[PDB]
Amino acid sequence: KPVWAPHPTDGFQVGNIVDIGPDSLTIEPLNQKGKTFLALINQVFPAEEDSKKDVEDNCSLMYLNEATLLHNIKVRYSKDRIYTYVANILIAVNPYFDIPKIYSSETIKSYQGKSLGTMPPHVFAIADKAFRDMKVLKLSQSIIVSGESGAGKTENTKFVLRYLTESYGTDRIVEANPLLEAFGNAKTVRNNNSSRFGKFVEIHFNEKSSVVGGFVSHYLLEKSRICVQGKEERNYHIFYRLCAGASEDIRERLHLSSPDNFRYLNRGCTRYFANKETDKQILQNRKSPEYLKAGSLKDPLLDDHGDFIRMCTAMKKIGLDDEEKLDLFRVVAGVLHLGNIDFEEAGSTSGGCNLKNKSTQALEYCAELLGLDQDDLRVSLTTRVMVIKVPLKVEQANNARDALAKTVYSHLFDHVVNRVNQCFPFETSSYFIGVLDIAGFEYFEHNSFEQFCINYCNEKLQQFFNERILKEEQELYQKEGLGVNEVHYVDNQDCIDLIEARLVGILDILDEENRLPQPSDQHFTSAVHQKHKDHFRLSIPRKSKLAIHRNIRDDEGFIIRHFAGAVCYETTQFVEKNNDALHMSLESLICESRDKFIRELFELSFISVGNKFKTQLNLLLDKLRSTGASFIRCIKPNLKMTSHHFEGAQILSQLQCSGMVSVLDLMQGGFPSRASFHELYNMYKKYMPDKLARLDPRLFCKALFKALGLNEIDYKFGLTKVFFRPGKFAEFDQIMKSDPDHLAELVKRVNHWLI
Ligand SMILES: Nc1ncnc2c1ncn2[C@@H]1O[C@H](COP(=O)(O)OP(=O)(O)O)[C@@H](O)[C@H]1O
Ligand SMILES: [Mg+2]
Repeated sequence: KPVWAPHPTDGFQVGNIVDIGPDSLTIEPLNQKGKTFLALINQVFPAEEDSKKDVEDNCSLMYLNEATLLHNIKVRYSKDRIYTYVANILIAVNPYFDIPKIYSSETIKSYQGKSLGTMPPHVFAIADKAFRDMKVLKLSQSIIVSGESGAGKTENTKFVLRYLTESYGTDRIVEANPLLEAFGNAKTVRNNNSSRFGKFVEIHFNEKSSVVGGFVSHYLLEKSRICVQGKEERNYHIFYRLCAGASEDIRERLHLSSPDNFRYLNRGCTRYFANKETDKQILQNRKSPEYLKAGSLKDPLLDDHGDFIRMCTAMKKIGLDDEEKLDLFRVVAGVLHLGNIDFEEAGSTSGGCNLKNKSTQALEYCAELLGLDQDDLRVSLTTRVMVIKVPLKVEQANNARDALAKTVYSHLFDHVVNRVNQCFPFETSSYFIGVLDIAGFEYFEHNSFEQFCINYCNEKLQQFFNERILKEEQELYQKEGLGVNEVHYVDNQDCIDLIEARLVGILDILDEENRLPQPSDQHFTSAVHQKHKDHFRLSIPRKSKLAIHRNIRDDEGFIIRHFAGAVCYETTQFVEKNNDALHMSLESLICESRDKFIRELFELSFISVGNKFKTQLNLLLDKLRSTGASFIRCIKPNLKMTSHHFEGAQILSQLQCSGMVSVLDLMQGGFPSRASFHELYNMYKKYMPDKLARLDPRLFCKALFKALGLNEIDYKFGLTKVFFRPGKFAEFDQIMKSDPDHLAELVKRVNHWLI
């Protein structure tokens, strides 16, 4: 009798239907006799009879729908059970605090070799199932960890890596994380430890299924962050870890000071993450005036001083020598000092510029740290070669300085990722388990090239999700004659082609612009609109429903009609953001550095960022399409980074946008485990007496399952394979186990049953 009906902030609320009208149901909220509200018929769902129970697999619910799924994960979350299955897919709700012992070495050991469902839902069980599938099927595997910014993708990715290396090893793969996060993570409004690059981490195994090494692929490091941030955000953690934690000897060698002293840090938040203890370990000369007034930033995970110490320990553990450590820090400090080089107008018509007299020290420190001559650096930032050496305007000098900073830092990040790969190499491997941790679809008031690339990535990955979860799965069910109700989808190749098609795609049109004598963002934007006037996925910014886009000219942006939502991209800076290469004069200044480390970072100048990413993404998709896939859907419970605060409407929105709601019936009515009658019969054959061997493979399988007490609630026979339903992984694993004693025992049971 009680049903779930909409609620503005909780998503759904309990009530009883008291009336029906055209396209409406009248709902009486539970225990509020007399009070009523209207709800659309299609927005009212049946509720589970027992409101207090919780199930480990949502497929176990009598009435699985968006409302009962939300309630089940809510009840579990209230009891610190953050992990729940939907058959073999895992839902992980971010707790925003450390739940005691759930990631301990004892917990890790408890998950080893256990069938899904034998143990409580956990990220370790997804990792173990991928390992078991890898070993049994002799097929590499991918674990895709998805969700909103701050949902827990990076934390769950780290739990998977720790589980696999601790269980199936003979520590560097785990130890590499603090190093990569130092250079590629930063505080954003949505996450204090936001990943500003995407990654695919592979753990490689030998023929005995033991760890031999790893490989990290990195994507789209955010360059804009290097030079300026929003007042509540920070630059990359490394800058603050260095300022908070460096010894006075290092501070002096690098000419470091409190973060408020650097243009590249001082528009963002200049405070450190610290607690009462670590704040006393940070020296007074590292603290900005805002830190001394407002106090430290608080986080349960991050600690700038503590993290610097842990990073140095990680560097030692991985084999990074003390010399390489200082080489990395010198580049980081060189980029900070570069940012302090300021310019002033020069010329009777302000056509040129000069370094401000106050910037003399910054020029000196920067040149010293980057191994450059002060004069060549000053000249390269204030003039342009076209031979002919002409003055730059102040705005152009600021751009040249910032371009050099962004390129040096991005090359340093490429160096760090490569150095980490060199710490766990392998000459050969039989298979791998790869973990994908990349940002999904996102949009803000202002969307630029960074959002354009991430949303393009999302179109391609969404297509992979559709092809694997819906297309391939249902084609198997249909071919096998299973009669599973079909879930349809609309393919997005038209959106992918708009962005990436050769010659006509937006990325190619943008590259065309970078190669022109006088590149222009406006010329690029007009070329897109002119080429794609008939494309239903593209529109001018004036077509938008929002007031913020009313002033955007046709050549100043474009709208992409992604199925996830229409996004208006402002095209200013698309041409500059699309170039990974430095101008020839800055490139030569940096390639000719006195410092070997600097020359080694760099060992018409144009490298397409868009097409570099397209090639990388295609290599990633080649790997995903050729491996088995497991999915973890991370959920962010609130926008306040707080524990025990479940925002039902926000969580419901994520469950809907992720596509999880659209597949609930397909997963519940699906068959995640299967084997052919032939492979089963062939495995048992040698143990069979004649009476069993004489049976056709399908008939032997039927006798085996009946003897073991299995029924239609556990399995269904297809044309060539047996299929096991959700919540039947343990039963399937028993049938599949190839140990001679185990096979002989099951045959003994079948022989006894048959009599
Ligand atoms: N299972 C977890 N246990 C403890 N804290 C967690 C857990 N998952 C996430 N967090 C917290 O949430 C923050 C954001 O998680 P994160 O993995 O960085 O998000 P994402 O990578 O999806 O942007 C973490 O820095 C941490 O404070
Ligand atoms: Mg992350």
